[PDB]
Amino acid sequence: VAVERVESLAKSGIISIPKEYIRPKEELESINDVFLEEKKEDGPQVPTIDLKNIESDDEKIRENCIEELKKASLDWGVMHLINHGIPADLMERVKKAGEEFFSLSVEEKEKYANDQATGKIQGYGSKLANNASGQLEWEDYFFHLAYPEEKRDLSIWPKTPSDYIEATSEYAKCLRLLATKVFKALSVGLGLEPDRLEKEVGGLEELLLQMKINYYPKCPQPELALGVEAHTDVSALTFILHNMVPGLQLFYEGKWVTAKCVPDSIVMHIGDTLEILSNGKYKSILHRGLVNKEKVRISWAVFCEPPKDKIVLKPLPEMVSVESPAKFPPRTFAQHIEHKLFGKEQ
Ligand SMILES: O=C(O)CCC(=O)C(=O)O
Repeated sequence: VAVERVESLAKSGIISIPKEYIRPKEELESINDVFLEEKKEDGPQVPTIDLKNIESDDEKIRENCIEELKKASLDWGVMHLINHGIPADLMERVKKAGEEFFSLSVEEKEKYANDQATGKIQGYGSKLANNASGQLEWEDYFFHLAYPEEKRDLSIWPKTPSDYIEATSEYAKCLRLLATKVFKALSVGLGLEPDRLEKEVGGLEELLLQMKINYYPKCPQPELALGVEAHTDVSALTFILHNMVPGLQLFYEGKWVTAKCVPDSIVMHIGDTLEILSNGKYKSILHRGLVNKEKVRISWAVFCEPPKDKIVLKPLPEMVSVESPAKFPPRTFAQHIEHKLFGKEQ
């Protein structure tokens, strides 16, 4: 098998991108210049949610916060979080370390190569074609479990920069706390006990935090490819950071909306797991990522996922009734993932 990283292809001197990276004709019609799209202020915009009062002593103020979070989650399912409690310097340190790792040569990064054929999903890699089309996305990545700490395999984490492990682990611990805060607010939003949603996804002992650094090299024909294909996250919640280079787009009301870069914010997605549990109330929105020819884009996505086999995911009983039938049948996390593949594969 040949191993070709997009970064390599991006520096091979090609004037035109390979066929496998060009999207089908129908999809190309919706892809425009990300910088032009970013400028547009017409149409629905991704909501910005202020979490400053999420756990305020002032009941009225707190409920307002929770209500805003609930409304955005029920409508968009995606939002820019601000005053989320994660120190700005910590986020800056995480992004710096990520940029430094990817600044290494492809050859250096290959020392961390994952190996899907043997189940070693962690490490440096790129999406392998998984269906008849053979479609590929303009992206390279680094993937690894980040929390709980006892489940980590630190031996595969980048040794360059020297503080990768320190900054990343600190960031993971902080995100785990924020996740608990969001889960409680979302639980209350559904009229459930505060601790319900987090418990349903595994709690502190089984909920996993996976870190995926997405590297999008400059692309010569940016409008013919995608950094990330259109899809929904299967996680319960996803928290994302990026290097202030636009690219994220959301499929809202049948149109592709471009997310604007909000300083010090953290993008948060409601994932399939919460959408299933809430019986469709909280939305796991379809989204994709655009690349460009001017700047390298990098994003840091941490997926908060339930154990893959231990929990059967289905709408919670409180969310189902004769008038509100189940919008999803029961499936474990692993079975849901396979079912979505089965859909595209077929
Ligand atoms: O680059 C981004 O903004 C997010 C990438 C993404 O969709 C993912 O990691 O699932």
